[PDB]
Amino acid sequence: TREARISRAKRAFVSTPSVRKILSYMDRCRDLSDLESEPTCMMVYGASGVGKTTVIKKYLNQNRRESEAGGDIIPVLHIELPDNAKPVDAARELLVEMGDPLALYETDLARLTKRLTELIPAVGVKLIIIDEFQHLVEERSNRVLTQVGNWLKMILNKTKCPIVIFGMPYSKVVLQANSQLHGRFSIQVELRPFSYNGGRGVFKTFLEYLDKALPFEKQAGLANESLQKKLYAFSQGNMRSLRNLIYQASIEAIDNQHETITEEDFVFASKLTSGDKPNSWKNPFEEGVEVTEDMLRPPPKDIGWEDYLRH
Amino acid sequence: TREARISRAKRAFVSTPSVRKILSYMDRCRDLSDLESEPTCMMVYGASGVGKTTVIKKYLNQNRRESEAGGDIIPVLHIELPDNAKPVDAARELLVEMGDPLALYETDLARLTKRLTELIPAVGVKLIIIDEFQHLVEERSNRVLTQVGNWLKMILNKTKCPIVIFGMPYSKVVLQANSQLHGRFSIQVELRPFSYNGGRGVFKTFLEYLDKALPFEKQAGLANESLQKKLYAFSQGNMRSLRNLIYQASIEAIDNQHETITEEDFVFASKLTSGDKPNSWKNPFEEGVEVTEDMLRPPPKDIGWEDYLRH
Amino acid sequence: TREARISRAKRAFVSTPSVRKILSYMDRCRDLSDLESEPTCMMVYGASGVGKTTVIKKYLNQNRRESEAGGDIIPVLHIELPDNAKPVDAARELLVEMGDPLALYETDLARLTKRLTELIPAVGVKLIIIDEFQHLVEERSNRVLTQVGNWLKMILNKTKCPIVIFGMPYSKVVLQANSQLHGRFSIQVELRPFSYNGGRGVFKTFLEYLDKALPFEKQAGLANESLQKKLYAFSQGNMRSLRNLIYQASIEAIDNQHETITEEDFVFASKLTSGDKPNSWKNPFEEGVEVTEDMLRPPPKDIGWEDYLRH
Ligand SMILES: Nc1ncnc2c1ncn2[C@@H]1O[C@H](COP(=O)(O)OP(=O)(O)OP(=O)(O)O)[C@@H](O)[C@H]1O
Ligand SMILES: Nc1ncnc2c1ncn2[C@@H]1O[C@H](COP(=O)(O)OP(=O)(O)OP(=O)(O)O)[C@@H](O)[C@H]1O
Ligand SMILES: Nc1ncnc2c1ncn2[C@@H]1O[C@H](COP(=O)(O)OP(=O)(O)OP(=O)(O)O)[C@@H](O)[C@H]1O
Repeated sequence: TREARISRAKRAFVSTPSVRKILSYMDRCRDLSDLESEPTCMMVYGASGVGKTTVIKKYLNQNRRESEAGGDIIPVLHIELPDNAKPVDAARELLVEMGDPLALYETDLARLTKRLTELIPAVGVKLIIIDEFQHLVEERSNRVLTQVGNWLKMILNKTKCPIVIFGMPYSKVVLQANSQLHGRFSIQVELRPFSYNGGRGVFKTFLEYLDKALPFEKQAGLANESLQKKLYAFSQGNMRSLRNLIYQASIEAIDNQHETITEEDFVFASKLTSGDKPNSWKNPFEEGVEVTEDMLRPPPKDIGWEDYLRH
Repeated sequence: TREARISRAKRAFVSTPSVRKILSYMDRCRDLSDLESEPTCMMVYGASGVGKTTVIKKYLNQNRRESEAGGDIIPVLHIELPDNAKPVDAARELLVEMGDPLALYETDLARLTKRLTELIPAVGVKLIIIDEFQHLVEERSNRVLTQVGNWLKMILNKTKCPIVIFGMPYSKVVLQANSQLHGRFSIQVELRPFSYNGGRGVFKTFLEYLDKALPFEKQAGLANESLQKKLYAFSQGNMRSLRNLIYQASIEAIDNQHETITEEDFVFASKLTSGDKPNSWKNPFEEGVEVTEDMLRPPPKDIGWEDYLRH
Repeated sequence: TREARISRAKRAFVSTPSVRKILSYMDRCRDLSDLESEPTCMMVYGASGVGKTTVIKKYLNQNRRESEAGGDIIPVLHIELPDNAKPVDAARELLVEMGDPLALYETDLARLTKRLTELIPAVGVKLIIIDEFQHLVEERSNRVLTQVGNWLKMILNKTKCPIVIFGMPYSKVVLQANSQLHGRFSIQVELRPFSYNGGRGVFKTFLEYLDKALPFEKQAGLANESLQKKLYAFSQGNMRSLRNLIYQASIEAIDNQHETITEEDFVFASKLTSGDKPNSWKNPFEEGVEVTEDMLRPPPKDIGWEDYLRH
């Protein structure tokens, strides 16, 4: 099999214009603020499993590498607020990820804020990439905790730094509660999945570049009107499901060695990674079942609101 | 880009007569009280994102600079109460802000008040500026806590000093609860946003002075009946949204160098900072869409009551 | 402006026959009790911003000054109970006010009582004054806590001294609950605001004495049939509102120096102190409108019951 081929098969990153826009907006949002006046700020929406973490890692790799290699600078962070997050727990994390491992033994929203606001300029933070806000909305109850959003408002008033605050599109409610919290985070973005299935667009070139990035030296197997339609039929929007199917196909192709990912391992790959899909969803690969046009309607505008619309 | 141009592009402060009145009333309220008799006291209302913090910063810059440069005096303060504020938390913040970091570890509304009342005359405080009262009114429940109000009453009764107590216009309910605290703070002010859109008033001269403050040497582009109506069409009252559009528009003129902020960067800058706006609100810049007179009505009298009228 | 003029302008205290009655009754209440038999006791009702604290401070200044100048005697005490008062917290305040810093760190209704009872005769307390009974009644619920009143009964039974217990009139409800506490506090008083507005009464002589106390050398400007009714229209009962208007007027007179407080600064003074007044109230000074006799009806019998009658 060889570790490098499977490694490169898993790490086959190509950039959709949405990702390029987000990377440009991040680079902008970083370059704009001079760590003196009130920062510009930003919020990304996206959905459940599109590539938010991957975009953050891609940004971290190009940005933080050379600065971190020099010494203890770490210009950019990676935060992930816990389940039913409180300002203590957020600030505890903000400290934990930022160099110093101390201030987690016995601190209760007193001196941790002061030392965090004192050390942020000293260490040299130029941006904060917060990843998680799905937790601030409660699971059963329709209530949303504001304490964290207010604490973010206060630390943003105290120390000046751009904040990116990634979170599912139902997390908008978190901002809608507190007036100027909605007001402050003005610049806003959708990282929504692929809409059109027909081809000769973003999906076709994405699969073409992906097939160029795949480990097999016998050219692209995908980018054909017959095959592309079934891949969209399998994975509607979620790039996770698509990349999983491609990965499962690739490892099935290198196993009992083949030249390309031909129409024989896709049926197994599809049957394998069809656990997360609903009962209503149908597998296009399972048998001789012709893909239907009505099934390939674009993903709803309420794509990441399902968890919120449960209650 | 050059940091100085972008710094001066961000920091382009001009004073509307409302701000001048607040600065005059602040100067008055400080000059009146002689730290012996009962103080005159003051409350500023305003709304969510008009210029409350900026008015306080402008006052702090002109007042506190020369005094603070001398030594440990700090004649004026800046306080910001936490979410669901309690007298312990407000007093802890009052002490934490006042130089000395002690009385932070273990104090339970016992000796912190006595030492605060003892040290306030010693350091030489001439006025206090409390910023935030939105927290005292609960999010879900209609209840408003008066513990902080009675502590403010008690500390005002014990030690004599002017207090400015900023807070969004639904914060009035905090005063309306406690009969004395309503009667104590007699001097009252609106820092409400701009009303008229047509021109030849406060908005036109504000934009004209802002254009004179902008970094471009090729004169003013704004303050024209053709253009300035769309700026009011974009941002009804909130100066935040206007200044954000101006900043992004300016940034987009420095990037791929231009002479002035002409009608080409405004469209993308408008599309950029159209996240905080409601779904009902329409973008005038997006396409060839002529602004409608009915949309340019003045902002409602209940401008900062929405959060209260939710519940 | 000068500190002496503004100091004397603020500190312009003249005595109302009601104040003289309270002063006489308090002097009597002190003189009668010999710290051996059961004390005579007293309760003063008043209302919000009439002059209870000023009467207490006047009494403190005339009585305690000579005794305090001699040494550690402090014959008379000042207490102002915390919000949602408990016997431990009242006793803590009663101790920390009277010299001793200790009995503050760790005391839970155990030894503070005995040491208070032991050292009250030693230091030589001839009378006690509690400022507020609003805290015993809850904000939301109509329920009243008896613990503080029962502790007052208990400590009155143990250490026998006069207790004056000032508090806004619906505080009567606190005594209406506990019959024995009601029985003890027999001597009772209204410190009610000014009722008559016609002229040639307590209001005219009060204003004349105030004008004699004002800093301007060239005789009284007020106490005229033209101005008295307008001053009464502005401030119905509340002496706070009246004295605030007089103060603000006096400042607007000494600023851009005039000969006297003319009826050109009263419009600004009235406009400035127009925050705490309800929407139903109409400002007489604002425009050139003749004041209506119907609006100058005397204030109601339940003047300081509104906040209690809300629920
Ligand atoms: N341009 C791209 N080319 C190829 N694969 C991509 C690209 N962008 C994202 N992916 C893949 O899509 C998947 C995104 O998963 P990821 O965990 O980043 O999603 P997420 O929305 O952040 O979810 P999570 O809640 O797990 O953080 C990964 O398998 C990643 O490799
Ligand atoms: N006279 C002025 N000229 C130009 N810009 C101004 C002027 N006054 C205020 N601004 C700008 O308007 C904005 C005011 O934001 P500020 O933080 O004061 O709002 P706020 O009402 O205190 O809200 P919050 O504290 O909830 O964030 C800033 O961008 C500030 O630079
Ligand atoms: N005889 C008097 N002549 C002139 N001014 C007076 C007189 N008595 C009281 N005042 C003034 O009336 C005001 C009374 O304020 P004070 O703090 O005593 O109010 P209060 O009724 O005790 O209310 P609270 O304790 O709830 O604040 C002060 O401005 C005081 O100077």
